[PDB]
Amino acid sequence: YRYKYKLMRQVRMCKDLKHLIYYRFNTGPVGKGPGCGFWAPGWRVWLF
RNA sequence: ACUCUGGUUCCUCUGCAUUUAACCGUGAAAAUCUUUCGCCUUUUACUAAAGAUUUCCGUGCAAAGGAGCAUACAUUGAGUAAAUUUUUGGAGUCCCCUCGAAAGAGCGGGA
Ligand SMILES: [Mg+2]
Repeated sequence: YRYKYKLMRQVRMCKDLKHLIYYRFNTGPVGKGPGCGFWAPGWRVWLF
């Protein structure tokens, strides 16, 4: 971000996808904490 | 009877994918310029909207050439195989009057 502050656009978007993914992932007995490994949405952002 | 060609899979070149309601992309970046908002003692890197252009990751089809695999001649464009009322298994023949040298023609007449 130091060398390209517009990259805050993608930083925000991966923060937004994490909330999207986690709150559907962490449902029922699956609690808070590590293990949410659905890496594909976040990966795509950085390829674009 | 004519000329027309082996299937598949892959590589690469060339051309085209504008009458967009909308869509070569059921996905989604970056830049430049112009303008308008917000940061700010400046510039860069920025905010977030508009308009105009670019680059980049990709897409489709046609056509040509080549490279691998196992193997088949047909088949495309041009063009093949019924004696019972309505058609293709005979209601057909023959003979007088008329106009005209000539040969036909009248819902002509007769067997
Ligand atoms: Mg100065």
